[PDB]
Amino acid sequence: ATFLGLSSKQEKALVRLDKYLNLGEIAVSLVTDSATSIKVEGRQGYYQVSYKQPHQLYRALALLSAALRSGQDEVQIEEEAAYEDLAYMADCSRNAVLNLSSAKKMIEVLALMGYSTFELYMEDTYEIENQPYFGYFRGRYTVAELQEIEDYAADFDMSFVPCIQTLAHLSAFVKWGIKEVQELRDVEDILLIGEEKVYDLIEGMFQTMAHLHTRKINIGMDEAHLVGLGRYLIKHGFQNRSLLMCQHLERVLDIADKYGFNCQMWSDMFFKLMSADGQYDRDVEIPEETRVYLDRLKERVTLVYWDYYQDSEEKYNRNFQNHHKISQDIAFAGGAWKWIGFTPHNHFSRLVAIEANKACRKNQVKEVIVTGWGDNGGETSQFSVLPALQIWAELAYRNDLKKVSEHFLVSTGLDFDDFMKIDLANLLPDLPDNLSGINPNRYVLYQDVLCPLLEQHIRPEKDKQHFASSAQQLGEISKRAGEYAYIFETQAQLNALLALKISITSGIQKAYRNGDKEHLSALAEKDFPQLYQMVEDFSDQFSRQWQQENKIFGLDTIDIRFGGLLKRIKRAQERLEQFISGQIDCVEELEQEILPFNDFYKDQGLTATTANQWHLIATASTIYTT
Amino acid sequence: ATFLGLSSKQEKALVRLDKYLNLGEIAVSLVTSIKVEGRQGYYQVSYKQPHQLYRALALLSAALRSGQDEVQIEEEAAYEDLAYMADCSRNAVLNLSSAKKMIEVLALMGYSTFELYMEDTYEIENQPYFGYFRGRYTVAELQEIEDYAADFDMSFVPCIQTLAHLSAFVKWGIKEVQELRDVEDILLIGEEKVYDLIEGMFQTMAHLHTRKINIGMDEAHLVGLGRYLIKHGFQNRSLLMCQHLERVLDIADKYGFNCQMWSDMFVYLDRLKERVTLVYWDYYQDSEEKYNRNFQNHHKISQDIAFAGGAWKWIGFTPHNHFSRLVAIEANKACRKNQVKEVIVTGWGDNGGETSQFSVLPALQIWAELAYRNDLKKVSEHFLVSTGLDFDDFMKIDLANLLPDLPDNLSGINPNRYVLYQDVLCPLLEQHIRPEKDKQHFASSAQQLGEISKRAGEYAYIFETQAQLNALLALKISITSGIQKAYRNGDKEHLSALAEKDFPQLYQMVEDFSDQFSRQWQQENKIFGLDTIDIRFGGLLKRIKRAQERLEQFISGQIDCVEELEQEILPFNDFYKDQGLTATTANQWHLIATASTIYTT
Repeated sequence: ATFLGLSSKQEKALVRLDKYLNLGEIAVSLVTDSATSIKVEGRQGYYQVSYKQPHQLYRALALLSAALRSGQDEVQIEEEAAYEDLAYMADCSRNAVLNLSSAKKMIEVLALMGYSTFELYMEDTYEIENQPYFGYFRGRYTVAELQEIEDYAADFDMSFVPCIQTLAHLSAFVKWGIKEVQELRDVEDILLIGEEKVYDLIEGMFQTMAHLHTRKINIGMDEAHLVGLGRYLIKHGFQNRSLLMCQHLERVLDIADKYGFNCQMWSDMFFKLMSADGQYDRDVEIPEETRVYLDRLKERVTLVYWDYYQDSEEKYNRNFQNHHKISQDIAFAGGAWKWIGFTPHNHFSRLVAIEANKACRKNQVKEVIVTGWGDNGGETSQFSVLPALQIWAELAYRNDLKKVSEHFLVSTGLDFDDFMKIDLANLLPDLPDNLSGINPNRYVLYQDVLCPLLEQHIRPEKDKQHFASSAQQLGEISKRAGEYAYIFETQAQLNALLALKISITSGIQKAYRNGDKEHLSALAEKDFPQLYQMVEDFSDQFSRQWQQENKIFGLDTIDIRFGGLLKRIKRAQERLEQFISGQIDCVEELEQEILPFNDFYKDQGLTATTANQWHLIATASTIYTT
Repeated sequence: ATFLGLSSKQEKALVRLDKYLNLGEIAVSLVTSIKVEGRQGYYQVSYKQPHQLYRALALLSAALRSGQDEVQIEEEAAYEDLAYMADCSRNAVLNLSSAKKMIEVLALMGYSTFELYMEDTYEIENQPYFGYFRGRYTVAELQEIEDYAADFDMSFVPCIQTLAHLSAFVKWGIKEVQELRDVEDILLIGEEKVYDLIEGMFQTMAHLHTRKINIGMDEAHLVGLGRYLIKHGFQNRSLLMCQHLERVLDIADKYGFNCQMWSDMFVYLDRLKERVTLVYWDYYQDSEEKYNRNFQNHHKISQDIAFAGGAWKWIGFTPHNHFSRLVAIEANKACRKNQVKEVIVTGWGDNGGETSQFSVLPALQIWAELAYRNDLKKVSEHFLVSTGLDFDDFMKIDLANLLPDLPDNLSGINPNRYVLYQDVLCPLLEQHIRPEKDKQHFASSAQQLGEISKRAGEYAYIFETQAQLNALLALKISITSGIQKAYRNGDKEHLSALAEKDFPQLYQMVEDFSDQFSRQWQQENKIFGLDTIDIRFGGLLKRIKRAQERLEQFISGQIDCVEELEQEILPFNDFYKDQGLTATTANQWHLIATASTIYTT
């Protein structure tokens, strides 16, 4: 293609995106018109493109590419985005730290989808002068690495916004038994409000980020549940904790002002500290003294309402109404579900996005942040939720999903419906589709064999057959997934592994109860070696995926988890062999009645459940406690 | 031997103890706490308390084995009750066979009382999640253990928890469990369903004969600050403790129990103190005067104060009888000076129960000698009766903690555990390891323990575990420190040699150690809880493999650097920085093994 009206900056960006766009022998004219977010119009080899915000050039060009690729000659496209800013936030604090090559790839894809902003969530995973323990052995980013990521986003006229922590969610830092670290603590994962050494630390954080061009930052402050109740209480006695939050907020904003920064924060603590049962989804009455303090501070910070779960527009609406009693400046954070094990939930992400979009439009939201959390070890691929990201982009620009396939093809090179099958290890038959967090991908994998804590939540025949069928389907998809084949290979192997693991685990329970030693012997001699090899092979494929996407640091926890499971499979074989041979008269583990693991979904009546903490899936014994 | 003046119960006990006592062709007649007097194959023995018959016979046995014919021994014991408490809540639940063996040994040393510490490890009617998959004791099992103690006229005292230290119960995501919670590991004071649970605890224990019990109540640091705070506002937490204690004491009275409690969380108190014995617990102080100051403070509020000392077996795989001796000598002085009636020697198992249940027999003999004689002059002679082997040999079980040049008065220094579990590529404890000095010590210790194991009879298995552990630590230091050095000087040839020769050897030694440990565990404990140690060992194995793979990719030119090895290694902690020490204390597996997140969300 040839172009009129490009800058040298835009030429350079187009060279990098040519591999996605492949525009052919056409002529494209960029015009100045800023009437709508995007316009594309033409026929017979001549097309005119215009954009409102500079970054919007790259979605406009993706739309042209997609129309032409679909076989259209006449093109007439006009879009008006509902949101001034649309961001993706990757988690870099849950053990997986995105490597530079992968950040750059993500940035390119986001540019084509239409996102204005790339964000990284960093609790302790950046360097601070004279803080050697902050990020120690975690793969913390150097200033030079943050600048390289920022600058690459800036080449596409995209913003960069660090998401850090200035109160809680600092467990990886506060664990160090060094007096200069321990003096910074209140309780659990929370820093000590009012301690000058804590404000020294926080100013260090801003000194690091001041080396960037960006002056927009998310300062955190979510989920500080016991704030004011630890060393704070021992030093100062019991205080008004809503006021305490405001005091700390104002200290942090004054530091931010010194370095020229404008701030956003997670909103949940205001609601939790002022509601009678301590919950977020609550209409709260605010004490006048707190009212007055907040009213002053809401001029100087943007509150972010985060919600990844509700299935209806009105449920979001109630929360926006609650928030608007405090401030007009409310941003929204939705969820691209990739924090429930090894397998994402793009389907569920789609369901809630449709409803959250409706609410955000009804409540005049200017900014939406799509979050990509990695809870409890970062086990899901960094690229697992591309479909959910295209979904939010389509909702933001068109208010519908009618073109999601057409456009996705340009962003990834593969079919949207194929890619959605990445979810299969969570899509059990008959599950009601409005229930969140149902993650058998993870808990079927990590549960023990001798003492299977999740067994009452498994339908042995029904679920096994689903996993086996899903393995088949993913094997064929990976053949046509191109640069993404590796992530589909990972899911194909996981599904095959889960099928065999159910077959063996459930077979043992049945055979032991019936006294069928012949069956137990068949399992021990043939099926156990097969399961063990399939686990080792899965560990190898997963390490492949991890090292493609992430820094090496953090892989160590997954090695511990997989190594433990392997040693437990060997134990199960050994115990059964001793029972079959008569060396022991019973297997006490197999004589225990298995109970429901939890009752979270008892009253929705279903068999599967949510279980998302490895150390609680893997054993009923103590493991981290004294 | 021939016995006169014994009850049928006592005759059955002598029959069971002949294998320890070996009294041979003599007559013993039952006529101060203990007296033995006779000569020429006839001896008279007497006791104050029935259980003291068994120590008296041990004293006679030792006198005879030393070559005496005429024997004249008198002892006056300083303490009315002397107890040993084994931990059954840290993953290792003592099995019935081992409980019986331990009771026999305790009887011969002079202990009046056997105790088991059970947070969630017993059954309660209609509480299916309480001890679920933990190896909880049935009522029948507890009755059998108590009964075996009663055969030697020893008491049984369960040590339970009625406030905190219930982490393994409260983790269950079930409405009927979660509604019992305040915060962290603490039950909700003031909740009727919590008092329903506590009454269930007493209904179980009332199936026993004993009516003495330790109700716990230690280390509830955030009590009143969780769900309690939301429901009630901010209250006087001293007063909350009193309120909870009164409810528990009322339940105990209904079933006829007398209570003890740990004293650490401490008009109201003054009426409650009449109804409960306070236990001052201290495992650490190196001078009599430090204990005395604490007794004095305790005497401000009550004169009914028991003392709990420590037999150090909660710092990994290897105990510290040497340190236990140093502190027992001083504690004994203070307990006598302060007129204490009851001493409990505690045998905790912090963070997984990795140390043998029989690891601290020397510490237990030491406390018995101090209680009966006020000195250690006969420790070896009496220990030989109790165990069949030499006291100085058994004390070498400590070796994986006795690094050269360590000051003897500093507690918890546990390189047995943290040299084992630290990573190879990312060795978090490396700055606390002296690579030649410590390595030589571990190698020498493995050889010493190999020889001792050959003459340890029925305890050989526990010395074999320690011999393998010490040998493993020597090699692991050689490789781990060798990798740091060779990566630094760019010596790929040396990295090749380690990868091809030393790494396979290290992996085999860990597998073999896991096998030996498992034999030990199954001899002593129920099967439940071994799973956590399989998880820890398996994780180490997988990290040894990763280290070999990463080095091989560097040696073969596949990767240009190994980022792990480029990180400056910092001190792990500063606990003993003021003492100028290189070694330290590190007693949490999950913090030793990785700098990554592993239990947090």
